[PDB]
Amino acid sequence: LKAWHLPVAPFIKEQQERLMITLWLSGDDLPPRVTLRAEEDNEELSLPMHRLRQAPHPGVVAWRGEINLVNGQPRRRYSFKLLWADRQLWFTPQEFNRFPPARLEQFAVDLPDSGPQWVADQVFYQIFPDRFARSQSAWDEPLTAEAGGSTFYGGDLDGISEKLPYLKQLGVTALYLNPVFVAPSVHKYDTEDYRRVDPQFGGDAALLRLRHNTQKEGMRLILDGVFNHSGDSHAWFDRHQRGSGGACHNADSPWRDWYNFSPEGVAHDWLGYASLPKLDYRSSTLIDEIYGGEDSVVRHWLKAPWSMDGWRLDVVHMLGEGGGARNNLRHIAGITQAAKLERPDAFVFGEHFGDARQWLQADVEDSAMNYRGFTFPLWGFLANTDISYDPQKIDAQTCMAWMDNYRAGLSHQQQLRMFNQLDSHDTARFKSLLGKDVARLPLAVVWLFSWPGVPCIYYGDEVGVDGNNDPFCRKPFPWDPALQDGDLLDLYKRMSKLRKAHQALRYGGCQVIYAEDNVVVFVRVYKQQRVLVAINRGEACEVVIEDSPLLDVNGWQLKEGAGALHDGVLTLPAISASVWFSR
Amino acid sequence: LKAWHLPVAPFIKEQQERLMITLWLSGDDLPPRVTLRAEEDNEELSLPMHRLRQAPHPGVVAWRGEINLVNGQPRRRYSFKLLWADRQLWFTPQEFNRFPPARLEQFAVDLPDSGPQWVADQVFYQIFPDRFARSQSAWDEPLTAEAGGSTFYGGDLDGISEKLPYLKQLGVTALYLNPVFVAPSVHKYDTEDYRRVDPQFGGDAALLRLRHNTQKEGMRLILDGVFNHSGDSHAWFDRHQRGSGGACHNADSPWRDWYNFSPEGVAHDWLGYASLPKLDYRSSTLIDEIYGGEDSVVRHWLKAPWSMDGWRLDVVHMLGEGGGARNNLRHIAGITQAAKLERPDAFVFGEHFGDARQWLQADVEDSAMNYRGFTFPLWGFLANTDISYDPQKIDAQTCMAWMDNYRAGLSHQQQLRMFNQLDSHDTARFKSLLGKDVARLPLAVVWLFSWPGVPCIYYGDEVGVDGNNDPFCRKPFPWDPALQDGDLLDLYKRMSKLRKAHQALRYGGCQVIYAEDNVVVFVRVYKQQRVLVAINRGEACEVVIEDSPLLDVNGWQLKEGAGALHDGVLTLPAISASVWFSR
Ligand SMILES: OC[C@H]1O[C@H](O)[C@H](O)[C@@H](O)[C@@H]1O
Ligand SMILES: OC[C@H]1O[C@H](O)[C@H](O)[C@@H](O)[C@@H]1O
Repeated sequence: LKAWHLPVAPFIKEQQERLMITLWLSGDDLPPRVTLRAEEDNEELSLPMHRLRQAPHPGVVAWRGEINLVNGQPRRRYSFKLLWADRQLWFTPQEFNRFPPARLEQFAVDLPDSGPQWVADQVFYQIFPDRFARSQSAWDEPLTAEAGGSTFYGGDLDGISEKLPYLKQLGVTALYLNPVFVAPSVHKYDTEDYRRVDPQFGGDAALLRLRHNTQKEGMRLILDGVFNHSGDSHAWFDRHQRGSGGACHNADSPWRDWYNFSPEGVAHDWLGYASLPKLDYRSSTLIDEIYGGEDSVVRHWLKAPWSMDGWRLDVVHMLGEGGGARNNLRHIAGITQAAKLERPDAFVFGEHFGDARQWLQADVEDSAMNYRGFTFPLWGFLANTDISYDPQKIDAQTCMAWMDNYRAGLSHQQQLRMFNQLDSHDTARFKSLLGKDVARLPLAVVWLFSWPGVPCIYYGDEVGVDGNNDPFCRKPFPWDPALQDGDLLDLYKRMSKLRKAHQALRYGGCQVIYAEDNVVVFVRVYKQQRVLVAINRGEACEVVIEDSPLLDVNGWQLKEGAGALHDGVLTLPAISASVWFSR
Repeated sequence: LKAWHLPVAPFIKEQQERLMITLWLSGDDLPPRVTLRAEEDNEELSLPMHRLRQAPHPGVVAWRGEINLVNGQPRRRYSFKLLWADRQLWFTPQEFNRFPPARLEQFAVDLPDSGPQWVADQVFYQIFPDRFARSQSAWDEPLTAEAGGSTFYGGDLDGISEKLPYLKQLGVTALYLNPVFVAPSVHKYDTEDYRRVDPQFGGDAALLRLRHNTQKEGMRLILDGVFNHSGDSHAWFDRHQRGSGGACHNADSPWRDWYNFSPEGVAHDWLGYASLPKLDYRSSTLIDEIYGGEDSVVRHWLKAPWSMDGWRLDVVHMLGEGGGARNNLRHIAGITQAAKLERPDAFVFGEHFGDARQWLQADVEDSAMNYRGFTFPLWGFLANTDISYDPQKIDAQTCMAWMDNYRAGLSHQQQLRMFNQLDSHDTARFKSLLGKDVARLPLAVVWLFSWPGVPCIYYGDEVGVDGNNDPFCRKPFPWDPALQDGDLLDLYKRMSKLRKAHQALRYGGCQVIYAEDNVVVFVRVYKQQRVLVAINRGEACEVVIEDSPLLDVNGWQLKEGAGALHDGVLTLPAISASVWFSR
């Protein structure tokens, strides 16, 4: 018995106030009835399906049902209940299930979709401001472990402005900046003033120019939002009594209850770092200052003249009351809600090194840095390591069971805006993590642009910057092309063009077709278009692709890599990734 | 490779401000390191484990780690990360995992536990008031389909009071009553007045007496709370203009915005029943009336003189704003929070025919009617049917994968207070659902008292009342012992005594030991005590129980059923359930 469904055309179609759902089956003992299990206002519904007269593909029986759209919440969850005379079988995002699927692991489509619909059309680039580019108004000194992280190399926002032509050439359409607000460090997560841009990066005037220049170049701009904790030099806290009524040293301070102090008097902070005291969101004035008020920090940078496109929320998972994460979900929801009040299409996403599904499944934020659903699966399958740099021996089966299990908790629209990257300012460079297997790096780059989600390049990844974890992953960008991997740069350029060109790489469903040992093969699917991606992490090999109605096309045009598809046989060279378009 | 862990002593121990966690392993290629993955304030933690010198059981290596308890939220989630030189393996509530488990499917223990700790010590009994017993101040007429459901047979609350000796003999310690407030129907979910008890059931005076009599007999009392919708005869709505300013027929009504009326003017209601208009929780006055105010309905019946022990929340999953379930989780949380303000140990649980995990995993309620986690697994494995009375062919493997998958989303303390029952006033009688397989009924009864959770008898189940779905599952209770299955009655009596006697049936962990085809075997585990339960749904058979360190005891004393355990061989008669205690 076989089944196919993806939460996208040609399988679904909105028509008047109805969502038409289509399921494909094939086999010797086909169920005489199929129930479409849908949900309206959390109530499970048994909607009957009827067999269509016309076979969509050779040997394929199609069933159709309908979800009434006038009632219910925007997120439409559903799955398929196959019924024989004596038994039942569920069809789900994770294949067949002998017992009912989790409600939160069904197929799901957001109709109406109130999310930030521009995110799926973007190529993102993350910039650590000090290490990217100096404006026109020493840079090669090697980063050390003692000093690296306290050393300013002097990049600024005008430097970013001046490099916009390079970033457009690369294919970038959106910037995510690390913290830019006034703060004593080079990274600036120890916020001193949420209202002013640090002069070291060019101050307010330079961020105004960057907003203008990105606007003019059609590029989005996201700022790093640090609200779990403040800096210990902030006027609110003020470790060093640079002011009169700080919270650290005055019981009568207007902000004494914006922090939690123990019975002994030690402030609660972030993972033991005393320069990052944690903000106590029990206090209703702190709530008004961060997101509740009309000119709260969250809304301030989203209205004119700043008009930023959204927020990356630092340490999103620990923000809360009383020195810990109590009432975290409510407060992240409040931040996101405040952001959308100011700008309805604001993109709000959270830093989640761990499992973000509970946050995303309650819709408290649009998206997450997809470390669990994308990054660490690739670290393990490709680089034999993981978040703790513990050894990892997982094959294609396991890698794709993992990636597909995570996605299953997410609607199609949520999947398309997940923030996928290979590394960041808080990890070792992926190129370094590969060690002797560095030839696998182009495979990751292709995967990054073809897996559902929006891709984000970590600055310098594209020209082959390497290095170990913080501080060594914050190397200065090498603008000397003699220090640049130009072949790798071109791969990023070509992939962003493939993604810009083909709707299925931005809007399409995703079906893993083959996942065994060293080879992953999946197809993106949108209307009549198909994009096939074959990844081979090991020696050269041949693989048989079973006749599949998802691949029933006029023909295949190879677009990247040296793989070859003929009569259902994929010939894959050693350590390769290939992409085909259907013609 | 083998592993054992249950979220209970002897595997965990609280000591000063530390939670000691112990893992057992056994095999030829044991990991040289084990990391205890724990979580503090949603931040994943790598806590190292150390090998204990003393083997807890033959051939078993024990690892130990610690969770610091002074920081973090009460719910302590954790799992085990086994590390070799080249690879890792996760150990979880659902056995071994090759990729990381879901955060919300780890082991979990609530320390401190602020839940209603009395629930785990209870045996519940659900009474449909009209059909249970008439007070001392016709009953055999068969229920029909035309009239049944509009016919009053005349049971009342004094009848319940008068039958308390019978219920104590049965082993009952807690009552769950169906709606008792003023309303025109026999079932009374069409609430007319939340402040008064319907005279047909004996009025306010009779519920006062029942509260006194249950108090005096050491019994808990839960009322049915109907807050998703009101009755259409309520003064707030008032379909029939029995008052001056109802919402249905007055745009200026003080409660016009407590309901949602379409552009055409049709009120939103429950699943198309016009006598149950849905309450619009966008309105801040409705919120104050139901749970926000000091004398809101939710708190009213929890303080003196009523002092009820909690609330069963009808249609908990659809309550919300705007005619649907928008902001449902916030409002259920508000109801529960209001209840605990009035009585800190109030038991609040929701009617969930579907998957309740998102509600329970956000702690918006203490528990749920465990239809998904308990009832429907038994309907399928034992009676070949399911919630829709669709055929079901699942074996022991599938049945236990299903039951253990659901539990995995729940902490140990949550599992112990899940509201388990075999049927209710909204289902066919389980005895009828068995059809020709009615000999399996005693198996379900044993299972109901030995699976983690609090058991709830549906009135009359214990003497063999049968019947089909609503209205035929609301037969009058047969007080004529000639119409009573006395053998079945005695089984309930003995099981409640086993549960009252043995801590592991109330507080213990649960490990499925064998689940193949027709046989399920599991053990409840608490400190040094063990309760072994073997269920055989088919013909008589013998089953080998592998040597297991969970079963390494002084000896086994058979307590119920005719099964026999000797030298690791279970001899199980056809269609039987057996229970042993460790001595
Ligand atoms: O938010 C974390 C930031 O501060 C931390 O202390 C790290 O050491 C630093 O590298 C990082 O930029
Ligand atoms: O809440 C549901 C109640 O009303 C429904 O209309 C049913 O028909 C009735 O049997 C039940 O008691």
